Amino acid sequence: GQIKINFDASVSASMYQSKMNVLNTEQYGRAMWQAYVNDGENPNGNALGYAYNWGYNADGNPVLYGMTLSKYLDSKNTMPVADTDWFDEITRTGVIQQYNLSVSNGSEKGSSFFSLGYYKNLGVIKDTDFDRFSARMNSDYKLIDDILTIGQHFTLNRTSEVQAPGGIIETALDIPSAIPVYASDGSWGGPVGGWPDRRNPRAVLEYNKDNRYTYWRMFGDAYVNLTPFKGFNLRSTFGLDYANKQARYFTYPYQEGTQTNNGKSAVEAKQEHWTKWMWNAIATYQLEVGKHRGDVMIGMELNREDDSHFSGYKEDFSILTPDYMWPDAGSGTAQAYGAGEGYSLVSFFGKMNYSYADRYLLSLTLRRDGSSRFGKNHRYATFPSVSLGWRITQENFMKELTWLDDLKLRASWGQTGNQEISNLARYTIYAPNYGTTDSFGGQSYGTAYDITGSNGGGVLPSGFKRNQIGNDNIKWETTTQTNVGIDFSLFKQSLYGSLEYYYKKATDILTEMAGVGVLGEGGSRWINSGAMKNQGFEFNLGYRNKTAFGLTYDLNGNISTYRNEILELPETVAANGKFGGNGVKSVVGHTYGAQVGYIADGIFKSQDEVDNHATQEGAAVGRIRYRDIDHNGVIDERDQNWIYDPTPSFSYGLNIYLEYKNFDLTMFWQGVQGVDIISDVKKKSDFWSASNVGFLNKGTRLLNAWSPTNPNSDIPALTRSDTNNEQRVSTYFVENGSFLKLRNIQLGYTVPAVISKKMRMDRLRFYCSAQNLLTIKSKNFTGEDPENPNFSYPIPVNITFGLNIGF
Amino acid sequence: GQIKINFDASVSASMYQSKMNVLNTEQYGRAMWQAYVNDGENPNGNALGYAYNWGYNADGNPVLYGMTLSKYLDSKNTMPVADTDWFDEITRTGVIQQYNLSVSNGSEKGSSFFSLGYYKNLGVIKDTDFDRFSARMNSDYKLIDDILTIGQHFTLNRTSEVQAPGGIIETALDIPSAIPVYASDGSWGGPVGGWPDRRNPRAVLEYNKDNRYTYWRMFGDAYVNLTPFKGFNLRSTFGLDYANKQARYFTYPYQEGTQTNNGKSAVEAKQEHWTKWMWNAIATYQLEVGKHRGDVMIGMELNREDDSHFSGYKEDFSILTPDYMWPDAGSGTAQAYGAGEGYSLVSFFGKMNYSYADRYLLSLTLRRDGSSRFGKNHRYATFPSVSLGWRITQENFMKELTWLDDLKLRASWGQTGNQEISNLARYTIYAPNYGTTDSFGGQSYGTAYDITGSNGGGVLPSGFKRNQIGNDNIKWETTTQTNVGIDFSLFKQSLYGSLEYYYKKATDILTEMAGVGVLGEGGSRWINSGAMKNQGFEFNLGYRNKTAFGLTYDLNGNISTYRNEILELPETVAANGKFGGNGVKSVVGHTYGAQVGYIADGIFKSQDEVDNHATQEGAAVGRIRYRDIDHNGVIDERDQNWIYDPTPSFSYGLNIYLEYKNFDLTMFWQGVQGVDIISDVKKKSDFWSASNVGFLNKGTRLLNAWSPTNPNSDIPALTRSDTNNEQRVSTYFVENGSFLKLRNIQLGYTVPAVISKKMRMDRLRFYCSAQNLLTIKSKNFTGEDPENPNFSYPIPVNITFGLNIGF
Ligand SMILES: [Mg+2]
Ligand SMILES: [Mg+2]
Repeated sequence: GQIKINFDASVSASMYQSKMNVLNTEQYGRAMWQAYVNDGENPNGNALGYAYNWGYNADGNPVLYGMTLSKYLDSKNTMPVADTDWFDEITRTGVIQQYNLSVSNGSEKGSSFFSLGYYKNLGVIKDTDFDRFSARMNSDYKLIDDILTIGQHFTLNRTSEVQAPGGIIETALDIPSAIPVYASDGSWGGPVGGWPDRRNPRAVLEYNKDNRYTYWRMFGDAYVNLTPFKGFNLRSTFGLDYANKQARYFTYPYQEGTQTNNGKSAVEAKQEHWTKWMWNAIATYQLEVGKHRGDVMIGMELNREDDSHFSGYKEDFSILTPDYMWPDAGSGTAQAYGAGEGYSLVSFFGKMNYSYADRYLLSLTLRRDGSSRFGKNHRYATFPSVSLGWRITQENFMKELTWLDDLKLRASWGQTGNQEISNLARYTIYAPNYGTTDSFGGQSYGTAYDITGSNGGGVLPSGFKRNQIGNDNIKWETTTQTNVGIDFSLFKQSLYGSLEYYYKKATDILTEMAGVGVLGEGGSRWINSGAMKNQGFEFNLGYRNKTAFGLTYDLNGNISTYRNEILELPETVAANGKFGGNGVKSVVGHTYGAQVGYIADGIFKSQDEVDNHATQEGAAVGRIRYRDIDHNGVIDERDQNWIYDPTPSFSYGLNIYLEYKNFDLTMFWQGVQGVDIISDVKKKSDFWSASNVGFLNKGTRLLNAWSPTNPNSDIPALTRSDTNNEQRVSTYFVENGSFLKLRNIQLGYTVPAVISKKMRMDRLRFYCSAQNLLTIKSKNFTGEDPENPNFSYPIPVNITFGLNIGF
Repeated sequence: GQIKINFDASVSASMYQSKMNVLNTEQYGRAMWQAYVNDGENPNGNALGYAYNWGYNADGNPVLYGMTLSKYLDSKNTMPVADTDWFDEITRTGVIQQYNLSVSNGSEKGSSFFSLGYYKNLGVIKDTDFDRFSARMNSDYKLIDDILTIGQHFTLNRTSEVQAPGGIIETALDIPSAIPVYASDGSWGGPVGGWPDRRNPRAVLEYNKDNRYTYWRMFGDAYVNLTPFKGFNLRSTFGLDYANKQARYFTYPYQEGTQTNNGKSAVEAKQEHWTKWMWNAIATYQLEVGKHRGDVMIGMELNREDDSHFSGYKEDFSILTPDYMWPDAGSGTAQAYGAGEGYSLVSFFGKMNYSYADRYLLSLTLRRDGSSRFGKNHRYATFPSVSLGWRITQENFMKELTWLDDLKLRASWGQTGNQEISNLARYTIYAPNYGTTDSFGGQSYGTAYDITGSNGGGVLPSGFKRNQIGNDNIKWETTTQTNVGIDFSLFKQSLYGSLEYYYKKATDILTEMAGVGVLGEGGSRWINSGAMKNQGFEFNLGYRNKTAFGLTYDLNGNISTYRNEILELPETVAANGKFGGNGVKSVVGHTYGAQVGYIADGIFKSQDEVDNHATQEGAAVGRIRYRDIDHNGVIDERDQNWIYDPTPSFSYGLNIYLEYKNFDLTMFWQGVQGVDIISDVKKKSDFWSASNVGFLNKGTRLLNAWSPTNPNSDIPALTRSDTNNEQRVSTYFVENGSFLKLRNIQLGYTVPAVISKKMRMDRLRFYCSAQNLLTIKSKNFTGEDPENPNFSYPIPVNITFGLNIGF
């Protein structure tokens, strides 16, 4: 019988703390010089306009005395030489702001709830942004007071956003610092001459800045609940989730140095729809007879989702503005795209709960799930569970232990299914694919051909191509799971804890698996392939207690270990290497994702060390010496072994909570100890040449590369050629990825009601919080963030200020 | 403090009662014969396969003895001769079904409402249908009990429909009965040879049957209401109306006799969006001092609507099914379409109500409206009103008249604005229009041209074309309105009535007005053009009374008259004829839509009657004699006068309501007396040749056309040529369109609560209703429905059965 009102608001800041340091224009000039003289080549013959003052020292070893650079990169003086920091140029402080206002009404014969919210992100990446209006409104109505009840939930979201382009950050670390942001006039800068065929990342963002989608989503449900006698309940629910995304993606002409669009201009008007509806019926019966308590429940749930998308594309526009650029206004050619897919799910289920004397618990569970992603012959799968419970401390013989409030012992066994696969997983798919979609450097795989020799100017004849081969025998991936647990609490709920042991084993694992080469186009197949096992230990422990000095602490920890192992694999998949082993060793009996590769044994420091080692092709002074695993006297494809295991030795987490003088302080720490990580980062930071495209910007670790002048370094000598195949899977790319970081720290003041209800307001609280602030890494880790070792940039820190006023 | 529940359900039937009777295969054969011999032509030389046995009578006049027809229409025997009734073939009984379930909850501190509804129409036209799911959910919350209130309304509709093709019915009355529905095998029938180039209407529906749109609409509003002291109120409202329509329109190959697609196949995936948001603030203050009562109110309202549509079109599909036919799967050419438009409205307003002694009322009103459809120089317009009231019977001197409960006298004066015009009304619009949209028989008006002589096979150069000429001086259409009223009630509310008099005059009327020919492409202009006046009389009268014999009657009538007149018109518009006068006389001083034309003076019955009449070109025996209005001795373009006025002499309406033994009977009658109507219907019913396309099916009135054998008939002699220009605007097409019809009759039983609350249900009512059942027309009207004289088909009757159970 109340009416309650909450209002929450906050503003957040997001700032990139660090990044992979990449070479500046002089360091880039120094590095290329070193890679030149390391190869006995005239460094003054470079294609990039650097002029080097150098010579030989007293021991006859290249030393760089000085270097000059043109004012402009090109003879025509349209592009000036720069020292651009591209990462700082395309990033900025993100700012987030949220406001939520809620109201609820409690009444004898019903209830109703209402929320309005707003959320605006100006992303850390320039020319991006995001906003979400939201409204939720729910209610219930007690007819036939307490035997027939009707209700509803509903929410409604409008979202609009300009997403960044994929890989925008990495391409900013890739483009050299000599290229300026702006040309000699005010146009967008770019590469001239031999500089990399990579466009201006800032200019790419500006050209992206108008590509904004508008996303509308509603989802709710309506239900009736019939209670015909004391313990019985019939409930039916109908659900609906309809969203639609709309956007225009604008293509504008560009011509920035050698980069060019010709004069292309186009617009694509994209539309997407997703409608998902759900229905269930459920019958539950509870009953209590002195000691015995029992609950039964049966149900059913039909699910459907229908998807569809489609677009219109058209080229050539007189006026390069969003106002002008609609398909009606284009004068060049047009393409029309679009398709749809869908899936349906039937679900039958039941449960049975029983408890003798709040001392012995037992629960049973049974579920048939059916899914249109399989043929009739595997459409349904049935999954049971048994869960068992013994509350020791309730037992009579446990009377004597007063320092033990609870000691529960649970043991479970259950199966669940995996079904997340393509909606066409089971089909051999032939698509017409005439060749109307963009694609890079070729690779249309179009079926249209000028069979007459016309040279075009019309509809070509065309046909069909294969996208995948079907599977008449594709079935559910089944996971059988077993865990036994011991949770407890001692003293007077001051020392709570739990010790669990789980053993999950997956069977008939589902993967889209590619095909063999000679089978050719569209050989990919959706298959059930082998079995995995994952068993481990979890052990959470807590300590909560006040100090009677004004302080409450509540310290909650968690440490876990797990080991993982593949058990069976079709012979073809094991040599393929999908699950690990890199195509040289089968990963059966090893952990999922473990890798075989060469072992990097340092750097040859003398020619004698080259001759004194098994013969290997690129072996030379300054190169990486790779180990002769089998001792045959040559380094070839067999000189590989297991060199990477993703299994951490353990993973932990500790949560500190303090209340004192109405202040409150919270810290969330999470750690991972003794874990291999594997990365390509080092191919950009440690090599001038470990890359298919030349003259890209590289990391700053290069300037400590190996040299006669610099003889005791892990980093191989700079070179313009990867003759030694140092891009080979090797321990050079495996690093100690152990870490410990503060996910969140947060301090808040709760305003005492003596002063807050001043304002006819119950609660009023201010909080300040910070995410991803601190990280402690291994010394021999050389990346940015060990938890995400593939990235050359970290997660940005967030500072937030907020209030939770509450009437 | 309640909880209330209504449930309404009904099923309706819709059946076309009558239609313009069109010729059957023999009547069509008879008619063409008559038109042949009437022209002294060998009727056996027709191009349609009829063979006629005929000759001359005793007086030497053609008489048809018999006629035969092939078994098949074509020499190759693929199309059999038929007597198809096409109207019966493409129509059926429509059935409608609605179900609505509502629940509301009233509580001290708030309220909430919830409705679910369903509506399914299988239309009277085959291969059409329509359905609407709907959910409404509203609620309010009394914070700061009765000074600060928060609320919300929201509704949500999903609609899906296959619309009929435009003019499907008329084309079924147009295609001759000799063409069969099915070919000799099971394919779709069509015309062969000389038969009209019109496709099979049934086959058109089947090809349309999969073109289904899916329409989602939500609209609601959220408001806060602040009442700071006793009479004051601040209210703000935010509103939102977002709908989106989605569809695929399928083009399938056809080849039915001479009708052909070649082998065309295509799909168009169309998308539309309409988002409309609204915001207002309003401040109201009420105050009462003994006799004086006064109310003031000020406010503001911003409005915006943004629209956008776009599609993708693609030709050529291997599999002619909706499952297959998405743009991705097409192999032919593609087109991309789409655009957007929008408008915004600002609105400032105020009102002032005052009443002395519930004897004298006065209200004032002021509103500035601004609209982005005008330039800054006419953006806003200001509108006032004065309304005045005197309650006579409350006056002291009116004490003596007991047979007079009320006698109110009201008098008003106010202005409102018209603003419904194109969003680009004020612009000179150049569109690129390359020529990518379908168009009939040419008329692309594309700007693309093969300027090089290539003959195509590429993007052509192209340009811009004009759609309309702008108007720097376009302004609001203003309507000044004045009405004085006298409403009353006598005895003891048994004889209620009202007598009103209104005088609305519009100024600066807005029309898209075309341009002169020599100005050419895109000469259409949005202009303010002249003034109109519309003044009339309304007089409603009622009589309600029970009988004390178990019967209540409540009889409510209405009779109205109006006369309309144009006052000023730019000289160019008056000779144009947009508002009337057919380009021969100015309609100034006449009613809107009145027409000048020739006067049809019967039918020449002898050559002497032809010579004895002013010389007119097509004059011959059996033709229409047209009057020599000016007596110059020739019939030419001056022999015209005013021959049509749409003003009815009056229009009435009577409503009967009866309650008796819990039954209830309702009849709604509406009439229009003494009114001209004007129609083209007669060109299909009365002429073999009053049409640009030959050999179409015609009405059955032809078989009473004029002939020597049939000399006393209004209908001119059948002929293959309209030499006499009987398609000229003439009194032949003007008819007495007076009518009286029963809009609705309805009978219902209300179940007495003695038996209904049996079921814990308050009210339970059954009703049966019928729409458009009866119509009484003028004898000298020859169409189907005088109220809609352009159509050759009536409005179908609806029988409905329904219940209104109410807990
Ligand atoms: Mg070896
Ligand atoms: Mg004349």
